[PDB]
Amino acid sequence: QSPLAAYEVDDSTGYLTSDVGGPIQDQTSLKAGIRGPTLLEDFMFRQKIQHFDHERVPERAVHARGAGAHGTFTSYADWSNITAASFLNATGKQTPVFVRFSTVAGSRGSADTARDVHGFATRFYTDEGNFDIVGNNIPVFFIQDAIQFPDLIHSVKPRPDNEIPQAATAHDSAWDFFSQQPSTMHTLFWAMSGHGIPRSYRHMDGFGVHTFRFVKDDGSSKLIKWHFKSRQGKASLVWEEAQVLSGKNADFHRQDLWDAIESGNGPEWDVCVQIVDESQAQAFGFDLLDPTKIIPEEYAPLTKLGLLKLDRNPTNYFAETEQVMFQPGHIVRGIDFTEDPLLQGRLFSYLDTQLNRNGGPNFEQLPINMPRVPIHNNNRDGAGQMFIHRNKYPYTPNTLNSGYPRQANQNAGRGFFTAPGRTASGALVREVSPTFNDHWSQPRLFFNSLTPVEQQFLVNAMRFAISLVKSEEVKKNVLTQLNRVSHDVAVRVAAAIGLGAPDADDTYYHNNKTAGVSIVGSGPLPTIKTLRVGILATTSESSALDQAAQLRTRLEKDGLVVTVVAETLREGVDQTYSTADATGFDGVVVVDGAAALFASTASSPLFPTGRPLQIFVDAYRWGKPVGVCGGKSSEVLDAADVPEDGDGVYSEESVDMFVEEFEKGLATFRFTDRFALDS
Amino acid sequence: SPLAAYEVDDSTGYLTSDVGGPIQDQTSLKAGIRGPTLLEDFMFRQKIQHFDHERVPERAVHARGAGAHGTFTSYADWSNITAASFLNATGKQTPVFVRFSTVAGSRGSADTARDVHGFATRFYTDEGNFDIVGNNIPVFFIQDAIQFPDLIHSVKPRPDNEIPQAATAHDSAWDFFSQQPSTMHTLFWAMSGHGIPRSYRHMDGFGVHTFRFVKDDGSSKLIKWHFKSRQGKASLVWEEAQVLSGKNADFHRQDLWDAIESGNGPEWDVCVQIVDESQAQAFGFDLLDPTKIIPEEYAPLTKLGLLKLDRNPTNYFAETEQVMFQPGHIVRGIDFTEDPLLQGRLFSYLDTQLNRNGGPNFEQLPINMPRVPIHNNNRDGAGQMFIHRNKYPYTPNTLNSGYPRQANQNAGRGFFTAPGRTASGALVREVSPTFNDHWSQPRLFFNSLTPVEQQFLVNAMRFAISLVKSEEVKKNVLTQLNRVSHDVAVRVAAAIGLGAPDADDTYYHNNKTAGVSIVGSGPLPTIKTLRVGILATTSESSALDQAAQLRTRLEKDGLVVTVVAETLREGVDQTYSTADATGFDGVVVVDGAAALFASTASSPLFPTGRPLQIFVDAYRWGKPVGVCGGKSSEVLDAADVPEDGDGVYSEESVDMFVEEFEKGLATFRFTDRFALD
Amino acid sequence: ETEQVMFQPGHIVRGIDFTEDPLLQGRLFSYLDTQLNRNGGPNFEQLPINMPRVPIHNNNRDGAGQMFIHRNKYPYTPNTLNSGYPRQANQNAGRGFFTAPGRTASGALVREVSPTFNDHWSQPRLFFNSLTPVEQQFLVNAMRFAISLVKSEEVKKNVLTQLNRVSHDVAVRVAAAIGLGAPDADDTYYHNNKTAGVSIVGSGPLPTIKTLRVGILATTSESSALDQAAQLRTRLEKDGLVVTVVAETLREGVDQTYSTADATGFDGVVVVDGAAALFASTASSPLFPTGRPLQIFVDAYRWGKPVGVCGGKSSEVLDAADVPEDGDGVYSEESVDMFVEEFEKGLATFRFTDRFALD
Ligand code: HEM
Ligand code: HEM
Ligand SMILES: [Ca+2]
Ligand SMILES: [Ca+2]
Ligand SMILES: [Ca+2]
Ligand SMILES: [Ca+2]
Ligand SMILES: [Ca+2]
Ligand SMILES: [Ca+2]
Repeated sequence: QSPLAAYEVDDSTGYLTSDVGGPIQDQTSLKAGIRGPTLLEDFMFRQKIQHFDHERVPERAVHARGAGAHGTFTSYADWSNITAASFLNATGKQTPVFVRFSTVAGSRGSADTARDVHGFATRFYTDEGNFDIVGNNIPVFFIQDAIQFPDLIHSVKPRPDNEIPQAATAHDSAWDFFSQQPSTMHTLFWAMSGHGIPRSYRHMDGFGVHTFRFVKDDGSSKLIKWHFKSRQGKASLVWEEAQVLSGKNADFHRQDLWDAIESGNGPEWDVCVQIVDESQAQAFGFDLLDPTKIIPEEYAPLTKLGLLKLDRNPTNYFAETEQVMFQPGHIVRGIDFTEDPLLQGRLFSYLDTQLNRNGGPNFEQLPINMPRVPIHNNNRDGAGQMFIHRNKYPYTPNTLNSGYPRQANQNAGRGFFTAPGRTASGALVREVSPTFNDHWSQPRLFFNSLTPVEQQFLVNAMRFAISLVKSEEVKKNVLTQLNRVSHDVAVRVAAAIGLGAPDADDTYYHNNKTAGVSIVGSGPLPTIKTLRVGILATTSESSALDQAAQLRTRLEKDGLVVTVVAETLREGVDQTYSTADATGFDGVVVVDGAAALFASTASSPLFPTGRPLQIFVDAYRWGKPVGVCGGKSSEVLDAADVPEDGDGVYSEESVDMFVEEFEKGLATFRFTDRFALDS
Repeated sequence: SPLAAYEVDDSTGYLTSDVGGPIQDQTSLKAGIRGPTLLEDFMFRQKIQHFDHERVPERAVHARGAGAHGTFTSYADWSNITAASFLNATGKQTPVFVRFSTVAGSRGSADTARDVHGFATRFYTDEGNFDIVGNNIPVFFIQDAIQFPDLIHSVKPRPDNEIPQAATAHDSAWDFFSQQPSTMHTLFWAMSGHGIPRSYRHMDGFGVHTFRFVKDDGSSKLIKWHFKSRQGKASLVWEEAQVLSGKNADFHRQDLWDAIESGNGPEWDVCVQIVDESQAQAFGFDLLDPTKIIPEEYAPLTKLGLLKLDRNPTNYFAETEQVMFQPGHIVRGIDFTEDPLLQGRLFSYLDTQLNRNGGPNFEQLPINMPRVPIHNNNRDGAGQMFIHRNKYPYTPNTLNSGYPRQANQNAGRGFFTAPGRTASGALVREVSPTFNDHWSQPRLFFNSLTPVEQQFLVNAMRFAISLVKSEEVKKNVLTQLNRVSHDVAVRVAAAIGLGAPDADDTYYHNNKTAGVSIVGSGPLPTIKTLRVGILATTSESSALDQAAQLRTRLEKDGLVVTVVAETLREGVDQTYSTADATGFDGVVVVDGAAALFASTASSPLFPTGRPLQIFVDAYRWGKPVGVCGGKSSEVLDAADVPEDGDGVYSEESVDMFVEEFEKGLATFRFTDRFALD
Repeated sequence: ETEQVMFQPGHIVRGIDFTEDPLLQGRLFSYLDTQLNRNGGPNFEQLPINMPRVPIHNNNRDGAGQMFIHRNKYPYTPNTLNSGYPRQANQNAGRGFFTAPGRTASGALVREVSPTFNDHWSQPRLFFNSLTPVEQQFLVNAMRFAISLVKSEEVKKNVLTQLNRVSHDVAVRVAAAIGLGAPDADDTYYHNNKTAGVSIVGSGPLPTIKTLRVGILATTSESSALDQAAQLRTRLEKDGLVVTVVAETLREGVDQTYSTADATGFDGVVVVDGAAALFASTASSPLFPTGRPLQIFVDAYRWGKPVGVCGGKSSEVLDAADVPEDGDGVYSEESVDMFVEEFEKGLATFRFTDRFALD
């Protein structure tokens, strides 16, 4: 009775039919003789190849690369005291959800592990209509006015003469826009942090970005920010790992999410708001209409409203994930917009762009887009009309259908209503509020709030990206804008590109910090379930496979995903060295029984030269917990040049001691002492 | 410049709407300075509507690709074999556009996937557009076009989760291959170096199908198209291709774009095998079967002319994305064959452009327009650009004096079906038994590779099949491989912990054919455009001096030189942080930089061990590597590279270094560095 | 339902097959293709009106507006991973469609017309011979009307050349209206053969008069005219005729005003004699155009319809206001029962063809 159940098609049995139920074959063309030309009258051929010919639809203009899952939202309380929203109106109230995660710049097929902003779009199929929160993993946006979105996106997408390159943040046009449009600095700093390369969709947060309104039935309103706070904790890749992972497994994030749901480890978020009074719009030292600013948690704490859990994978990716069409216009009674000029223009874009993707106006009829309550309106006809409307008088006002459907409003049929306190006053202007003009304080706040090695990673990400800018003018302009946020950042970045930084300009410099934005500083992960352990073994020593089988039992107990790697497959071995890479693991364990594979002179026609040692060395250099289990453990760490007294290096004869130490390393997740800092 | 009439210049002027009204586009119109946005803001809505509607559907296959403009030059008057006007005079020039592609990946997927590749050529001929829509592999997976969706569904990502984008590395692909043995020949090509070509410039193009050449006298001959690279044939190694897919997803489009901008526009000899109609079933297989090659030993290549790509697009979307190729774009002098794969394609490419273009006037797009007049009674349709003067667009008419006139064999240089063509028999959905040998030609191909090449193909199969979860699919795969070669089945089986079935010698043989080996095609005929990375340091003025000296002598011979160091300055192209061995065809270390290669070396400016990793990766992937300056053993010992190794260079003299190294770049890969079973 | 219904000759079932009719052959392509235009996407068979009433089992997927959620994640043949489903249907399994096995093709691949198609004129002449004399006049008259609106003298000459090959008599009679000479007879394709079942005029009386439309022209002037109209309505509605009572103004038992009424609205027209006064020169009123009541009667008579006057007073510059009382399909009775019994025969005759002039 859910529109998805009714539309499920089972092909587990039966004879092949046309789309109109006529049994057919589809394996040989109809020909004038056994070596003859194909006949036009072969309808079986044409219906099949026409469908194939038309399978593709336009990719999303942005966030083209992504993956979705089904789940549930459960309210923690009756939130009537702050909003009329029905999905929040009772303790334990459950609403089905669909979520799609994404990058922003890359086309379909682009790697998940690009450095990019990420999408986090949540549909609540509420009992008063579909409500979408179309958010990002970063709480601030590049630009202050929706009319600028094509300029931003044209600048970060590939240069349009050759469609090169697919590196959003690593070409001239992107840094030209960033340096010419200083609003971009706050999101740029977030994108150059580990938030640009999250470990998974499950290990990042969701943000509505915009200030919205909570509207009560009495018509009063408060200003809110949405925060979806991950229960898996926060985690990043390191860049040099992200680049290899983009080649070895372009599907890493979609596969991570799919596997977590299949294993009963469906990811969870606390859905939260900051709530402040209308009178505080300009009280925090910036404008709450400005989507380049966060409200520091010290000024306004998070309230937990409910639990978001994703626990079911799609049946058909195309029908569900590709076709889901989100809109901030999908709003419900008890929520209202703000005069954020970015949000304001979004409302137009998402209704319009679905005409491009769907090719017709009836996109809300696709099962994934349908609501879970009756539809009563006078919308008619259009390509792909799937309803048969009984009301032959679809106009208001009518007597011939007894005045149905009835208007809904603040006082009728639980209508949506605009927050009745809202006003507008002044000239009809194309002018930016001077309250929006501080582009550099919050980037500085964010930078101050990261740990020293985290600041190094961000500087290194900028050194990497800006070094690939060919224009000396663009590079100069970039250092000018970076210098307004932090002289130190402009100096350290200028060092990698052989330019002089501008002289300190302390206009926007400050020492303030804010909790909750650091990944490095966010402490050990609250759970290690789903984390990936590579056990490097060998088929040559039956001791090595026993060591591996004993580590496997002890690690699988704690919900770790264990891969035993050997030269060849056999029972208890999951993967060959040939297909194995350190990007596939959160921690790597060598069984000392396999010590001979790590020799400088080790060679095999079954995997590339040096593969076993490369996995262990890559894992170590990328900051992961690594260890040798067995007794000649000290022996093998020398081959690797991996110091046995190293933080996050494990060397035990006992399996139980090895795992107990190693599992703490997985929770630590990254050993940041292995990364050099500027002097 | 061939599309110069459609070009729009925005180097000067004030922003306008699409209807030439000067406007702004940086701030929304609002009811007050902190007000909501007005619906009456047409500047906002026209700009965002355009943005909202930028995207068109990607191609159903070959979504990932890149294109360039060029010229075709005929070597001769080919009247004696074909009426084709573009081939009718020595030196006759015809503009071309080519698009290269992979097959399975979506439009943002890495260039260096393991896959079949497309090679589509449009000839804008003086008798209409002629398209050869070819691949870099001369045989196709399937014998009947009706099977194409089965093939493409099986190789594309699993439709519940759209995982994985590794076309040849999931259960569904190997399920199809093992149940549809026609796939074996193309599969063996895709598992060879032909699946990971070094560039578009270093692969051939093939029409795959037998076509006909038809003379003005109506007589016909059967032909195959072969576009033979003048750059020579080259592959990546898999271990390299995987890293390159992450470090530079754009590697093949950038290689082509750079080659054209540097005046190194790639060249192909456009060739044909020509055989008689009487030889359709004479070579031990059916020329209508697209899973079979004519061995060059049976029918030699005739060179018809030169294809040169020498001009990049102005707008990628308008030119490369919007180019709509069709095998139905045929000219007088060419005809089809009863190849059931070709027959169905003729339907598919006319139909699929309705999907991409969203309307029927896709031939009116600048890139799709012909360079000669259009005279027909096609009318109206969404996006009609033409304003037709003829108000009587019907035949037969008197009110337009019977224009346009019907063109045929005898009048108006009409296209005509080869008049010797017949059909005879039952109307059947039956496969010709002449198509039934799926395994001999796969064995021919395998037999025709060098021992190291054979190892690479076994290794590609071991990699891919080891990722198949189904034990029943892996067994069915070994049953099909075993019918091509027991040795291949045993070597693959060893990787996956299964027994190969007993030898089945029905199709086994020791025949070989020339021209299908990459390793066997000898040194490259040119090293121009090949990439030399010079690893230096800013910490030693003399390291930079060595690098500048090496640059001057390498650039003289047309090599693309990248000097790498810790930081950028005059004469340093890239930092260690952005550098990778996938970036170079050879790596040189200047001995002044030897300190960077110590196990102890550490910098906040690049990842731990990056300088030595570039050297070791380059060595391990078979590239020419060396140390210039005389002090070589610190670098070579840190790398575990032997000084006496083939393609390992150590010279004090820059001149002697470069002469040796340039020989290495021609050899291109040192195959003695790969282990054999 | 109606606008979105998407018909195809390629919608065929086991037990039916095509022929090599080159018109049919090309239709098979057109109707699958044209639905992409109308629907804007490839899933037009999923529209309710186009859906079948039996299960769909196939590997068609995706496309704009995809409504199905397919469970089968291995939509290729041949497969083992979905156990080889869906299975191939053919002559010997799963009730597959199959091409008629006796069908063959032989010869050159040709863009040539079969000479067996070349007689374009015998069958036109067969059709023309099979029409009644008045029916032949109607057809001549339709050609005179249409060809008289052609401006090109050359096209008009070419038309008489082709019509002449069917019938010299047709070419002569059409030529007379357009001021041209018919070309000399050409008897290559002339014949006197006839076939049953193609004539309308010759197909005899209608097998039922249910739904046929009777306009009763009355007046609000005379409560007796409204009483006549009411008794006529009761007696006509009993036999399933659709009755419209017409008067100057609406009220109980009046369906339409003279202002909206027209002879095209009726298969038969009855005037109640209580309304005789409206059928005179006098007949001016701000409630309908001058002459409207009589025009409905005169139009109905001129177009061959059964017409009459019920109540017994028929002459009263009523019929005399135009038409003959002895006319076939002209009725005059005082008795409502006798009037209706005569009138219903006239509705079954449907058209009185003796009212049209012949060449
Ligand atoms: C706070 C700023 C923004 C955020 C957080 C944001 C977030 C997103 C997300 C998550 C998606 C992908 C939804 C999915 O998975 O299907 C998306 C798609 C899109 N966004 Fe935004 N966006 C922002 C600003 C804008 C602006 C200013 C515009 C245009 C003026 C815009 C236009 C679009 C369009 C056209 C799409 C494709 C929508 C579709 O095809 O369904 N976005 N955005
Ligand atoms: C010998 C076998 C084949 C070869 C060599 C071949 C080659 C190609 C190439 C090179 C392209 C990309 C053209 C471009 O760059 O725009 C392409 C696209 C395509 N091919 Fe084929 N193909 C083959 C068989 C088939 C078959 C059997 C079908 C269908 C029955 C088919 C349907 C298509 C479609 C629908 C596209 C997208 C075309 C477009 O969007 O313009 N191909 N093919
Ligand atoms: Ca650029
Ligand atoms: Ca980080
Ligand atoms: Ca309102
Ligand atoms: Ca699969
Ligand atoms: Ca090779
Ligand atoms: Ca459309």
